[PDB]
Amino acid sequence: CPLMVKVLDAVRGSPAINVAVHVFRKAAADTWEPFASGKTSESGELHGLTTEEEFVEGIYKVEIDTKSYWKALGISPFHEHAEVVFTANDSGPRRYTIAALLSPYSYSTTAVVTN
Amino acid sequence: CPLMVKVLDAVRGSPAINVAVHVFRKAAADTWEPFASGKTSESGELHGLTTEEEFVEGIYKVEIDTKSYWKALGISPFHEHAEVVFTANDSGPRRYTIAALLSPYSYSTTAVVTN
Amino acid sequence: CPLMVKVLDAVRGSPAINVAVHVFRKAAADTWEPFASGKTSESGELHGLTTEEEFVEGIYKVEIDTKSYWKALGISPFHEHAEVVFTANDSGPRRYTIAALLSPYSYSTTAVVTN
Amino acid sequence: CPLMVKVLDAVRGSPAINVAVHVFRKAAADTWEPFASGKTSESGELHGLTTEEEFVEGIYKVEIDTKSYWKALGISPFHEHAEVVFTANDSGPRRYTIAALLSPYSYSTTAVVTN
Ligand SMILES: O=C(O)c1cc(-c2ccc(F)cc2F)ccc1O
Ligand SMILES: O=C(O)c1cc(-c2ccc(F)cc2F)ccc1O
Repeated sequence: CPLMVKVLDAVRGSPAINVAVHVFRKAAADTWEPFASGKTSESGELHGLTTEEEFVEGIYKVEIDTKSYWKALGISPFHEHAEVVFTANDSGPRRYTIAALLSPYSYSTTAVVTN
Repeated sequence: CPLMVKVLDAVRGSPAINVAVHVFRKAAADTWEPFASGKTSESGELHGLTTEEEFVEGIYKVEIDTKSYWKALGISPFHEHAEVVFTANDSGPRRYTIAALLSPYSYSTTAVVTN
Repeated sequence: CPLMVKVLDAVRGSPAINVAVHVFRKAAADTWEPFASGKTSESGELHGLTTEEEFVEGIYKVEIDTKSYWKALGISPFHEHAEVVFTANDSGPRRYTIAALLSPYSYSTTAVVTN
Repeated sequence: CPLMVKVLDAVRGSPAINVAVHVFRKAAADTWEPFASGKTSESGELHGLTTEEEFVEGIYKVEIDTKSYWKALGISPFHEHAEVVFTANDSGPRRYTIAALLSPYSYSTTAVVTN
């Protein structure tokens, strides 16, 4: 699993469950093409987005649908979504964990990249 | 000044100086139109992006050019840039400060909205 | 003002107002002696804690009374307080800003050190 | 495993390996008694600190030795350590993950609490 997304809720101290995630890959025409999508599990994790074969070098955008998450909890948050844009696999295949920690008016994102 | 941007460097414990910032407004055609831009000052702040008259309700994107910042310091970063996407709402007089704290493999962003 | 404290609220997107802050200096007997204290202002800032003459090199602890802050808002928090422990060094003229961003189950702290 | 500690490095985008962690529990005499200690693994995680039987209700302090970690990497960081102080098990037994994300002049900590 070369690309995993993990989302946590800083208000409740819990995984952020059922968060929609959309991944895009930049195409030669300077356009974002849909690449993979899913929702976080009860553990706040989203596995199985892609395979080593399909996850080639490129610029990828991970959009985490934070506004939909907060609204379902009755909170009107500031951001529309969190976007994580990065070059992947430019030095060869790597495994990427994109983690996000969410509050209504703030979020943090970190990448853990392993060989 | 209804919209200000402040950027900090978590590696050096300093304002992030000379960081390029581009602001876009979402247009009816589902496209990002350039709205304002600048570079952060010696205090890490970018003032004067817009006016009360021009900063109407809508969806805005603030792109912070973090990759160039780390490259100028000789540090290998993860993200292409940091993107902050939000709706501006007329809920009474408001000032929006978009703050970002930068590390090579992580960033956090918060909105401070005051009257 | 060589030492300033700034506190933000990541749930409301606002300065954290009326937060008690206590500063201690490490004494030779491996004990924390009270040094300065106050409450954050309407801007979330606490100025005037010390002077250049009194703020000598040493180990300092800044305790931010986060639990009382969340309790006043009716939100159940995790931490008893946030603690920031650091050495102050005479590396030339310096001003220290200790910033903290608060959520019920998470906080971040950064030092901005400027000349 | 009712108490686990996870540490990440925001400069390298990696687990923070070999980070020393000391846990203390507040005793009736208003004193911190040593409770457990260990070092993070190659995955940045520290398991096996305590048992359900020994991890009773109380106020606990988790000290993460961040300064020693950064110095071994040739970085002089701002903080002496990160301290996480919290009441545990006051509503019955819970499982606690204390996560910390480290940069030289900044850190963030979050708790994930599950039943
Ligand atoms: O940038 C973030 O999203 C972030 C993430 C963590 C964190 C990382 C990994 C993990 F397993 C748990 C966490 F809380 C802790 C703090 C933080 O700011
Ligand atoms: O999410 C962020 O960008 C963030 C910002 C701050 C911060 C905000 C405002 C300020 F004047 C100083 C700061 F360190 C402190 C911590 C933090 O995580």
